[PDB]
Amino acid sequence: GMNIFEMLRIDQGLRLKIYKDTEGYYTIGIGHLLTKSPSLNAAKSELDKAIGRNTNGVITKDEAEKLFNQDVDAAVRGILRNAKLKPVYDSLDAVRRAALINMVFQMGETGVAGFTNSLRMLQQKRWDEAAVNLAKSRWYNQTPNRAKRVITTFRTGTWDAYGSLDYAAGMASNYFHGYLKLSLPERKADGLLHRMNVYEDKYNVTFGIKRLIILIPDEMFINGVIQSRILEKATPLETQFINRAGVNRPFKHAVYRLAEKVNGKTYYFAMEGATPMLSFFEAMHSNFSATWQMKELKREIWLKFYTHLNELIKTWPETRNLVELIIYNSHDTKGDLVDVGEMLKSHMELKT
Repeated sequence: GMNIFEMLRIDQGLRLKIYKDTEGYYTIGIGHLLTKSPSLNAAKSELDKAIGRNTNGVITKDEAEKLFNQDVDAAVRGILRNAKLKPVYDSLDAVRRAALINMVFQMGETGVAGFTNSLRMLQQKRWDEAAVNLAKSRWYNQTPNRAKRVITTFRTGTWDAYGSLDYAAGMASNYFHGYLKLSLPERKADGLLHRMNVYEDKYNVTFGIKRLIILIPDEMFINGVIQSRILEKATPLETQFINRAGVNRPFKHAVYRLAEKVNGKTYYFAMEGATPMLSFFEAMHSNFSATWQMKELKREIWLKFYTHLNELIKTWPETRNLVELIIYNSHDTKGDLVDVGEMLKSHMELKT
C-alpha cells in the first residue's frame, strides 16, 4: 500500500486547496508551487493550466497525486543529471531511492549532495553506518522525526517507518491533522488570526500573543484544568470548519484575561492544555502508588508527543506561526507550582 506519494503525504503534507508556502507563494498538493505572483487569480490560472480544467483553486486527491508524481519524475531527472547523486541513486533499490528523493524534496539537490560520506556509505550498502552518520547531521537535529523515518528507510529498504505510529507520535498526528490544522490556518473569513481580530473588535480587547498557546505540562493539571491566581476565563474564541460534506462545525479555543495590567493594558490569551496528553496523564493514574516504570513511561510519552507535534506545526507553513507550544515542568526548582498567569505577565512585561 505504501508508495512515494503516501510517503511525502506523511512527511510534507497534502493540500487539496491552494495555500501559501513559507515564502507566501501560492502552492497546492504536496508542495507544488503554482506561481510567485501575489494574484490568487494568477495562481488559479496556473493551476487550471496544469490540471486541465477550471478548478477554482481546489483539486482532488487523484489530481494531487498525478501532479506529485510529475514532480517526482522531474526530481529524478535532476538527480540523474547530477554527477554527485547519480552513482548512489543508480546503485539503490526503488524503496531506498524514494528516501533519497524525499531528502531532495526537503533540502534540494545541492543540499543532499553535501552528504558526501553518507552517500558513499549508501553506495557501498553500508546501511547501518550510513544511518548513524546521517543521525549526526543538522538535518536530523532540525527535523528529527522526518529524518528518522527517512533514515529507517535507507537502513531497512522497507516502508516500515511509514506504517502505524507509536502511541505518542499518533497522538500528536491526530491532534494536529484532526484539530489544529483544521481550526487555525488562514482561509476566507476564518482561521485563528481573522477570528482573533473579529474577537478583539467585538469586545474591544487585545490579545497579548496572537497565537494559540498550547500548554504541555509535566503532569496533569492540579485539578485537571488550567488555574492561576491572575487569570480569569473569558468567552471562547471560535473558528469554523466546513468539511467536504458541507457540515459546519465549530472549534472553540479557551480565552483568558490577565487580571493584572501590564504598563496600563489588560491582555487576553487564547490558551488550552494539550488534551490528548492530559487524557493520557489521567489514564496513567493508578489507585496504587506509581512504579518507576510508569513514571518513566509518562515522561517518555510527554517528550515524544512534544517533539512530533512541534515538528508538524513548524513544518506546515500554514500553522508554523500560529501556535505557541510550551512544554514545561509543572514545578520550579524550589518545588513550587508554576503559575502560567505569572508566566504570561512576565512575558508581557519583557515584550512591553
